[PDB]
Amino acid sequence: RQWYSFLASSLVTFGSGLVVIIIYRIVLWLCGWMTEAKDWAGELISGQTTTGRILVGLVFLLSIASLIIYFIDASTNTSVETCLPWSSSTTQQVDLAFNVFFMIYFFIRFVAANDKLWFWVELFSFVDYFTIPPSFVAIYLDRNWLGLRFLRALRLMSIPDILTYLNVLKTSTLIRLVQLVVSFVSLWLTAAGFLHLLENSGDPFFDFGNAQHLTYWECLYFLMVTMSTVGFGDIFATTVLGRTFVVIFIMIFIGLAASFIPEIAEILGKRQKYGGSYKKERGKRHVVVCGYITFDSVSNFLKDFLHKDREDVDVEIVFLHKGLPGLELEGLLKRHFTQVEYFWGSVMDANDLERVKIQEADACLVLANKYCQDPDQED
Amino acid sequence: NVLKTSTLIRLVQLVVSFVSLWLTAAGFLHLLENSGDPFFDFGNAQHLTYWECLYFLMVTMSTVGFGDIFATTVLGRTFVVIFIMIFIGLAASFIPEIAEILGKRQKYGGSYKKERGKRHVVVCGYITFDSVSNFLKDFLHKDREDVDVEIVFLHKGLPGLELEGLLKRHFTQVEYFWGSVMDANDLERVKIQEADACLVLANKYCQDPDQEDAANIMRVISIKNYHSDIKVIVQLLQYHNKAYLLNIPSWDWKRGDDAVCVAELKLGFIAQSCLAPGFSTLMANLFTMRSYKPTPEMSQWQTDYMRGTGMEMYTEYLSSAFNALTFPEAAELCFSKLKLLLLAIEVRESTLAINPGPKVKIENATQGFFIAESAEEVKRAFYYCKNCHANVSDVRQIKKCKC
Ligand SMILES: [Ca+2]
Repeated sequence: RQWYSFLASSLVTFGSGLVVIIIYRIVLWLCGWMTEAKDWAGELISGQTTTGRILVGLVFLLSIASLIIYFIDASTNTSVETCLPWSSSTTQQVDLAFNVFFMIYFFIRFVAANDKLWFWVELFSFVDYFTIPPSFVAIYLDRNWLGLRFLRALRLMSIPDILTYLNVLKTSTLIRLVQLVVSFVSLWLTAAGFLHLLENSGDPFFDFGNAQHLTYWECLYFLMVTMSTVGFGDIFATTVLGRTFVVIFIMIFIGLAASFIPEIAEILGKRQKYGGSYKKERGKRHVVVCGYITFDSVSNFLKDFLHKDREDVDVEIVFLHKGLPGLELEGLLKRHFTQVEYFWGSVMDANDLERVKIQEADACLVLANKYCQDPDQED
Repeated sequence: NVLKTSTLIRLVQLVVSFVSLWLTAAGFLHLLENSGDPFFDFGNAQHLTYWECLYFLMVTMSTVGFGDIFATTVLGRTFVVIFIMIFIGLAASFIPEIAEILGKRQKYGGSYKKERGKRHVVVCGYITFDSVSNFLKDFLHKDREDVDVEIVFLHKGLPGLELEGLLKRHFTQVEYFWGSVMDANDLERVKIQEADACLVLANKYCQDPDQEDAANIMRVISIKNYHSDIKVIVQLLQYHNKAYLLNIPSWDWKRGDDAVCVAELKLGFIAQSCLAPGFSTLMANLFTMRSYKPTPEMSQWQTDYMRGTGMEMYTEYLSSAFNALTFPEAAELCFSKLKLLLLAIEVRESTLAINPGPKVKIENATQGFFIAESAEEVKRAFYYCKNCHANVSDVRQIKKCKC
């Protein structure tokens, strides 16, 4: 019966503030509470100042704390709605303590985003519009509803902002990945919450009689087997709204087959295989070999350098080259791995010269591409 | 003729030819299952809704195939087998190609909004993470005066991830817009008439310096063509091209326009170093903002050098206490009491005098040129109230006196 009281509280919050913004714009169009506040809120929400930095990291951490309470709510009980006396459960109190802090942070933003129609419609404002009012209805009404509280899982997309404002993610590929991962974990968790709501509520067209009691975890599973286009149908949608949402969701997540899983596999595969350093034993000598390194040049070199007719000296050979070895060269290096090493790098870089311990090296050999396009450039 | 753009007609053609065919096939499958098969006197039949057929066709087009709904007439089935062979073929174009077209939009469209109190400068030409970071690091440096100028980038390309990160870190006083100073609409987007100055940066590592100069001369032409009175500061990679600019009918050196020529300056500095070895490293350090940062793990000579690199050139009005001093005793007074080195003065028409002799005396509101660790240091030469207040040796004490 009573559920619409929660959702209506969200809608009147959105609508009343929107109408206030419109009549304010219209009154101006007929016709420190100054730009200092806009700038002050700006830096805060941007981590210029240390206090801004603390506040923004703490908004991010409390967003996770509220999301975890939604997982505890979705894991426990059975129904999407129950008439719990408001004071009784500790989890419901401490979620309200996070909820008021998000409401405070909102206004702050409002100030930085300068009391504007476009701001009042930005995604994270809706996340709040739909979370803050229902938790306040739950103070007045001795009842609990899971009621779109999953939307907090969108605020987890602050991670790339937090890690770039605090500036720990240095590399372009690392920011990209983390942006891909977090924008995939959000949306996946978010859609599982929305499907869980639609199936467990049942359809309004059928007086909520047509309903299906999924857990949130079964919705996560169901969305992964449909995102991957496997589709076992052991779990499947049965409300008409649910179904719909699945039809819409498929059209979105076939579109998100551009980037995501293939592009993260690309970036995560582009790492450097032959990083790291040589370790010099006291007894062994070594020589560093660089310049033109290839399977034919290395095999012609090794075949003479380690030949059986040569004296029984125990020199290790350390290759240093600015590229990944080919399969046949990795095979050759594997066959000689007892006295041969290869490292990615260049003798043009003093860090790579330290990696190969060039000071302790007995000699350094520079090989040439005898079949180059211009002998003078190779020299 | 409402759909102007080639990409818009293409998309709308893709969308509508996907909504048709999908709706159409749902109707045909709905007919075949709900009629039943004619081979079996219509006894073999399955009562789907049209909406269940739409759903069933979407989960088979996407190749998900739950099989919660599935075809059971032999005609239905057939039609599903044919339909799969069609809609695997329509995986060429459709969903990936509409996602491409819908993704090709412009991220950094739109316009700057000018507040009355704030100044801004427009920056264009060679814009990249390294050039922008080298520019921002000096332009917003802590040792610089507490001016509140906003920086508006205008460039004909999408910023790289590291540049979007840099722009995000400075978003309180930095903006970026897609466009070119060759287009009068983009000059309006950035409100160039209200801009305090425009800076044109150069690709110093280009394939041909003369083509990079030709491109920058155009820009300067295009900016001045839009509004004459904009102060334009332009980077040139060859002196032989500077002339061209001098002819543009509105380059007015007296107004502020300037052309930093990296050739003229480079070779110049090096020349001075022939007459006084080392100078070029004196001056180059003097014209870049840098705070001193002592550390462990650094030699005595490096700490002395580093302290020196901390100093930069600044300019400030001399206080009333300097009135009628000769320049040499004013400079002595700055070094001894203020802990500032005074090189030169603006002499009132306007001219600049370097180390002028005893013949020259400080007039009221004379602007001096100083070497100091920061703008906060040089303000002592403005607040200094003579023997009325300033008689205590911790220079830090100097602050704005009562009269
Ligand atoms: Ca300094």
